[PDB]
Formats: sequence, structure tokens, C-alpha cells
Amino acid sequence: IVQQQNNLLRAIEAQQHLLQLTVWGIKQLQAASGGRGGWMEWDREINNYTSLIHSLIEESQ
Amino acid sequence: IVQQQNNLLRAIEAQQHLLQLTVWGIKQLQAASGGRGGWMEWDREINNYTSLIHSLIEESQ
Amino acid sequence: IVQQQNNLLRAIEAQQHLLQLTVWGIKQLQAASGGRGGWMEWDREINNYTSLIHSLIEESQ
Repeated sequence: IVQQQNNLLRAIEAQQHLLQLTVWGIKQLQAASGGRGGWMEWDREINNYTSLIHSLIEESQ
Repeated sequence: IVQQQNNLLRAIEAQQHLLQLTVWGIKQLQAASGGRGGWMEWDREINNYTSLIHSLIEESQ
Repeated sequence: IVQQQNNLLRAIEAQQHLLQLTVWGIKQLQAASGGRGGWMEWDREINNYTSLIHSLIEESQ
């Protein structure tokens, strides 16, 4: 069970890397059209959930 | 083990919020270029997987 | 505990499908603006993390 929980945590960590890659990609597309001022709340929400996930990953370890 | 499974579920729940934020962001970029009629299947697939995840999160709880 | 670990793995598998749908969506938006040559590293990183996740999902099973 312990070994399996470590595997699941590893999957979650890798999916978080993928999530951040998609966020970065979306930001570049947004920047290509103009200033990103209108996405400041979207950015804040993303930053907040990322902080939450970081805390959970740290705690799981 | 129980406490750890709760933590993993919490991480998955937060990553789901992040996923929905990226979906919303992509939809706004799509809408900026024109009607989203061509993304109706993509929307259906996303809605379906989100339903699946919601069920699993509900079951895990 | 075993039943619960299976549920978490299922959630991770469904979220991976969602991640791939967002990646595909981003690629179409990128392609709409021109060639995707500048995203070859982004593609490589995404492909690599996806490979990692596939391995972890296979191992978890």
C-alpha cells in the first residue's frame, strides 16, 4: 500500500508539470494577441491552486 | 494510510480546478477567433471526462 | 484501502485524458497562427511527462 501511494503521488507530480506546461502555452497565446491585463484574476486563481497543490505534495512527502 | 489517501484526493481535487481553469482559458482564446461550433465534440469529450472525474471524487469521499 | 487506491488511480487516468484534450486544443490554436516550429521543445517536454505518467499508470496497475 505504501509503495502504491508513492506511485500515485509521483503521477500527480508529473501531471502537475503537464498542467504548468499547458498554462505556459496558454499564456504565450494570450500574449501574442496583446497585453494580459484582463487575465490577472485567471492568473491569481491559477497561482493559488498551484500553491495548494504544492502544499499537498509537500505534505504527502 | 487513510490520512495519506485523503491528501492525494485533495491534490486531485485541486488539480481538477486547475484543469478547468485551463479549459476556460482555451475556450476564451477560441471564442476570440470566432464561433466555437467546430469545438462541440472537444467540448463533449471534456464534459464527459469531467463527469467521470466528478463521480470518482464523489465515490472517493 | 485497496479499493480506494484503485479509485484514485482511475481519477488520475481520467485527468490525464483531460490534460491531453487541453494539449490538443492548445496545439490547434497554435497551428491556426502559423507553423509550430517554435513549440518543438514544449512538445518534447509534454511528450516526456506524458511518457512518465504512462509508466506510472502502468506500474500502478
